[PDB]
Amino acid sequence: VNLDIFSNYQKYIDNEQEVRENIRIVVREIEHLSKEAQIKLQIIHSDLSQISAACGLARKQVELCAQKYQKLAELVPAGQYYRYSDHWTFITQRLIFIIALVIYLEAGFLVTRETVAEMLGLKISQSEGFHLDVEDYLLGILQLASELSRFATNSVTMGDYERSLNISHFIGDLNTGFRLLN
Amino acid sequence: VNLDIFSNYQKYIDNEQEVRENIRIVVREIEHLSKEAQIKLQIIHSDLSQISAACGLARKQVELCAQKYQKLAELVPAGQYYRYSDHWTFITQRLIFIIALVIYLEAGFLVTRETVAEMLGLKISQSEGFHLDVEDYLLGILQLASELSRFATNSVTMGDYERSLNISHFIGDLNTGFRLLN
Amino acid sequence: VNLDIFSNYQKYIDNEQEVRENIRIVVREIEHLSKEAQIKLQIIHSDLSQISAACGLARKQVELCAQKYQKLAELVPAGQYYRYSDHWTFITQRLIFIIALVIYLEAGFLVTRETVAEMLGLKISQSEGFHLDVEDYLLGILQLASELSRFATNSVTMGDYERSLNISHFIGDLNTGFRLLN
Amino acid sequence: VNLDIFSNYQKYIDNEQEVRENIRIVVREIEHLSKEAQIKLQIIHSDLSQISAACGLARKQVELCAQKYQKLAELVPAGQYYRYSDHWTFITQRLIFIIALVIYLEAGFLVTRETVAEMLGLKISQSEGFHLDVEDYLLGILQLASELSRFATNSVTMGDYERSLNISHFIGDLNTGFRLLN
Repeated sequence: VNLDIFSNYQKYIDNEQEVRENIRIVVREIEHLSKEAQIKLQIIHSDLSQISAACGLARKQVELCAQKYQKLAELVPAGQYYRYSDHWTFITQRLIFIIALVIYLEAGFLVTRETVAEMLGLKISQSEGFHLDVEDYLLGILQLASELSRFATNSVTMGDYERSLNISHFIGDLNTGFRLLN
Repeated sequence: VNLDIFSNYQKYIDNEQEVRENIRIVVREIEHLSKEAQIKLQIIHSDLSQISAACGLARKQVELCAQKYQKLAELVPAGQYYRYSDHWTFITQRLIFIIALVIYLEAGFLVTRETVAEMLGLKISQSEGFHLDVEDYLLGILQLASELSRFATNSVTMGDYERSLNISHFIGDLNTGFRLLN
Repeated sequence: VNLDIFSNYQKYIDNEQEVRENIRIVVREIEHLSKEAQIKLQIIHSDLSQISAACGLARKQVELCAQKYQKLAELVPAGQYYRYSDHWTFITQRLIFIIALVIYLEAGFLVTRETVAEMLGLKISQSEGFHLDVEDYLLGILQLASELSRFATNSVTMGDYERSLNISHFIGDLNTGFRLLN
Repeated sequence: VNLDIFSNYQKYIDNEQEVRENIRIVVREIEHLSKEAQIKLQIIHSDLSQISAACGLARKQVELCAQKYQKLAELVPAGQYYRYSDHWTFITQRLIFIIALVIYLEAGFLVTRETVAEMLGLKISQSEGFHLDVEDYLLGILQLASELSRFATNSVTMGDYERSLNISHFIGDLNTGFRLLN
């Protein structure tokens, strides 16, 4: 029954505290930066002309927090990504989403994971460094379908019927895409 | 410490297990008749010509479980509707949904709470008898707007571009309706 | 699609926000008077001589919020007790607990539901008026058995071996009481 | 919009399925084995003489599933413990608990993490192999306090007062132990 065995877990528990503390800080920047991209991209729902303006704005915020993922990547020790990966999972997914929509609005195709990683400045695999997880990518893409679902509908409201129709096609391919999996 | 205020609670906790249980049996059937109505309504996504036949069979279930909500209404005592409502909330919502989908397919307008009641054999207000809550109505409709979002897409996949565009107008208007609520 | 069944629901959803909100204000105070009663009852763990003084101050809060359950009872309409009970369940349970701890410290026997009512200014049964549910009583007691488990230990830490042994007899009997329930 | 990008995630999603599948199988053995240790150790609450019999029984089950953790440890790839660590976290914690109680019943002191690891045949650190996590250890020990809380009380019921008193002392040291942390 030694307090001695609780004594030297005073230093571990204390240091883990402070690791999780800094991870939480950098992660909360990226949240804030992201959020302002996400808010601007909202305008597509009401002013159609604004797309180019919002995509350039989004694009710039992404690059602003590709830098933060650099700082984050060095606070994560060794091979212990999935110990803390909880703290940046949601954020990463919203970003995948943002990029995917930006690239759809620009060129009308689905961004590959590789590119999302490249734009964010992260790796394609576990091995060579702080990476971008397939499940995250897939879940971000999944948000996309739901967002364009809304956009297909506001396009009819803003009487751009032809566009609304295309959106629908694309969402169709995402759904077939997903059923390949289930 | 008296082992008797405990003896006179096991006779209550027993009695309650029975009420709660009989409530469960009835719902489990409503649970079952609706799932079959909803499973048939599935087809509208793949073979547009089945709409009529599907709407027939849905409308037949709905009334076959307006009857079950009968037996259910005579198992809830006094004014304890809300003490057990947890047991049939989600079930009711899905029905509102089915009915609402059904009338939409048929006449292309949004059902009123007032009718979903009539069709089910429930009262509009608490007073009168077993009733249909305004909150459960709106989440029923919230669900429809999501299911229509899907159909509007699959409509593009089956090449009924004209129809897809209509569903969107409607979804469009439902959103205006919800916005007016916060 | 009618934007008016939506206009006549915002007047309901408003009215409900108000009921729900005023229910919240009253509880938040009961929430506050109890936490202070419970925060004082803390001392029994560290300085056994304070028991009397603590029990005094607890018994003073309890009655100071038998009054608040007054104002609360005139905000719940009709027989919608269970529609809102979610707002005061956890609060009530902690009170039952405090009172039950209080009478135990004083006379060393288990209070009956019947008294916790009287002390609070609630009725035994649904009929009569705003009431004290049998389930909330038992979880109140379940809590006491956990809090006594602690005290029984701290009693060993302050060297009142005789007392520690008594608390255990009591906890012992409460378990027999609960076992008789499943 | 390529199905081609969903096509080659057919093989990853498929392989991860099957990894998680086998991890889930070995993990479910250890659950079953554990459980029967946990069930036998229950007798301490009623027949005091049985301790030696239960501790030997527990001890044998532990060694039986130190072997399974061997099989599990090779199904976990590379440095990806914390990817799957969710599947065996609870199980590990119950085991720490079991060992800790077995060693308390035998010799009356608190098992160090090192020993629990040694008995289970796992490592003390991240680095040199499949390991036993400090937080798990700590949470298992935490179960212990709650279990002995019950045991302190049944000892009074079986009129072994002197023992009940010791238990309480020990629980006291666990609590002081924990507050060093909070």
